[PDB]
Amino acid sequence: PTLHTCNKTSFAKAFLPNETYRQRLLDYIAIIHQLADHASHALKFYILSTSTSSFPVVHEDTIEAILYLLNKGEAWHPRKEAKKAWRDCLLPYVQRYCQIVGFIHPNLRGEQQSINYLTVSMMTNLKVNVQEHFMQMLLRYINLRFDVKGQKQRLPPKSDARKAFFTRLRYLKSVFLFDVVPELEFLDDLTPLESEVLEEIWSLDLPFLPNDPLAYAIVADPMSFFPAYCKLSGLYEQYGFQRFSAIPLRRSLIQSHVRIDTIILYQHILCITRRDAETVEKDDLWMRVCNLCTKAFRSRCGMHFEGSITTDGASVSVYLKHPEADKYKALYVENNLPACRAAENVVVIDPNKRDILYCQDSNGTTFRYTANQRAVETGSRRFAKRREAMKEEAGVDLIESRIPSHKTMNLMDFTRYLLVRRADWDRRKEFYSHPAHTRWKWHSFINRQKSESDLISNMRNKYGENFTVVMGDWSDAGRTARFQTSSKTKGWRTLFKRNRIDCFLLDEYKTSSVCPRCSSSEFVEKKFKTRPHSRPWRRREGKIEKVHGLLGCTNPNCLQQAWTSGMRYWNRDMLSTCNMLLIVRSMLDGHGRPEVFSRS
DNA sequence: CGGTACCCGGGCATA
DNA sequence: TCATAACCTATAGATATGCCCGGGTACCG
RNA sequence: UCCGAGCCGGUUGUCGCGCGGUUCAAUCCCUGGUGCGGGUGCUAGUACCGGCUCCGCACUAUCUAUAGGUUAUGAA
DNA sequence: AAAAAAAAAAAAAAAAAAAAAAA
DNA sequence: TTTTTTTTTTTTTTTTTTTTTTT
Ligand SMILES: [Mg+2]
Ligand SMILES: [Mg+2]
Ligand SMILES: [Zn+2]
Repeated sequence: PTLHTCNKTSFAKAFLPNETYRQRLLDYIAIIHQLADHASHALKFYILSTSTSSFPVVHEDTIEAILYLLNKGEAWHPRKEAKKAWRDCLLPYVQRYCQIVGFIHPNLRGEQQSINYLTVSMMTNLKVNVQEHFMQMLLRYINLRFDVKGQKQRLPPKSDARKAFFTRLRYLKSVFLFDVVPELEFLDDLTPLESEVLEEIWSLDLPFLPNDPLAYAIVADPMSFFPAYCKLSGLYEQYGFQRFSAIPLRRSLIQSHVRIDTIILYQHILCITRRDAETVEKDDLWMRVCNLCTKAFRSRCGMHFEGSITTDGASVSVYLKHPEADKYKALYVENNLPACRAAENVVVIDPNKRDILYCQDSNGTTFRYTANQRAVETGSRRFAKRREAMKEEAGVDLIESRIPSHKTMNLMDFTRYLLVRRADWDRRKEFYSHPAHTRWKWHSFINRQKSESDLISNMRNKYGENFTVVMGDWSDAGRTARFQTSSKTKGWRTLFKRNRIDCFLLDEYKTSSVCPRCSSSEFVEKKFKTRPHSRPWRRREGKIEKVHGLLGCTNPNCLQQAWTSGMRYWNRDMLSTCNMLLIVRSMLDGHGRPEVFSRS
């Protein structure tokens, strides 16, 4: 819910021009960054070591113990019985990890706050990674082992004879996923390939709630599947499949944002005793370090700054906390017709890859937001070219290209990764210490914010200050197709919500396959024009590209005798938007979706 | 040389 | 197949108070 | 491995058109926007403003880390 | 006899709903 | 009653076979 919000600002503006305080901030975050970096690797190192006998039950204490051992080492003297047990178990491995990596204990004082944030954040990473991807990888494992891609090509489609494999797969999947209890009558008929897959999944020992499906169990207790997820990665490595990061690692050497709260502020920045700070208000204590009078720290929507920020030496994120905090199908236009009628103007958007947004209204005013426009305004490609050139000058590209894979689940393989990373850590650390790397992150945010701000401003001047957006439901969220490039599809819904612009979803079925002029898909033609490939590397290779954004209608009524082409050309994005307006117009009038676009 | 008593501050627990 | 940036998308969490005890100091016998 | 947008045509609501022409906009420094006031600045006239630009008042804009897919570079 | 350009057809990847035969 | 698979939808790309033309 709307209980927290953030306002990013630059390091110079956020903090007062005090050299001493600023230097302490940079030094403190650097130490915390190192602890987080090695802690994540140390956690994986411990898991890969103890997995030979018994898989550890990773818990918040496990991550906390690793962080404390890296900082204090044997000097850490926890009083809780549970934490003490982890200290003894983990101490031998942390010392061994330090020797391999050469890390020296910072012995930082008053790190309790930093450890808690890192422990909670890192523990959250374990839950989310397993929660949202255990099913994905397991299903992918089944397909790769059976080579479903090979079977599809080898076995002709739409043939009753070959339907047995897909029907066979369902029975196999149910047994593997424990949806159906295995029985002798079926196991005897398993082919050797199927039998091998059965044993491998059984070795994973998937937790399974008898009263709920497997998917529900993952959501209910995702961490219970962590032992299986790590062991699943081993199968990928064994068979050469594309490995996945079972255990998250903070590999990046660039300055990562470190949360700084009131407790950390006085202990490290002001360097004053706890009693001295307790006698001063939290807001007053911050004013001696940060310029709270600036725009970022001002309250919004009843949310006030509560002495919690994250900084990385170039940008500062200011968090506003609501007092009511925890203290540590409906979006479719069909269900929102009354709102659309009262809307001053309705704009239909057809998302695409090159044309991220293609907007049209009843007046026919066309507006688009292209990927090239975003790249130039955002400067991502400009930064990418500069970043690549800078690496070549420093020679770091040759170093990073040969780093052993960190996704390996083998102790020996992971040890090589640490040794290689340690071998050139100094040179790469110096290269990444340059302000440019952090500035690009901050400059990218400014450029991205301005680019979106101009988009809204341009749209408002194009269609009006207040308008309703009916955006197509198409989106490749998290599943970008091969080739092409990443594009913003579902993020525009949030952006419109932020700008108080109503956003509604509309089905795109047959929106790009019906001619609006005649409302018929019988005479619509596609993929009829061909030209040399637009991609320069493909063009030199001699490959040819087929025009996709150009459509045409051969219906005689849409034709004119003067044309030698014989078809009324239509732009794909323009054609889709026009059809959407027809769909919206019919729905508003109460006639529902046109039968031509019906899925029926 | 021996034992009591007071205070500050660091460090650790906990929801 | 691997590594290093980025763009997007999804998840979870987004601080503070109380207590123990070690070191230093003072005091009398 | 390269890329901006708007407009006039070849076009007929036509194409990553390495088709022609035409107007601006950013390549560095920068948290963004809306409104309500107040004030050095340059482009015309002998009572009046589209502009870009910084001061105070309000409102508004959620990020960090990890992970999946993709892109660029360096390696197989 | 040989080679190059353009048209035609197909496949690949993720997912939405809708219709169907089988647990 | 309930369920997983196949078909038609967006977007964009990639891939192979064939004929016509030129040499
Ligand atoms: Mg569409
Ligand atoms: Mg489209
Ligand atoms: Zn038509």
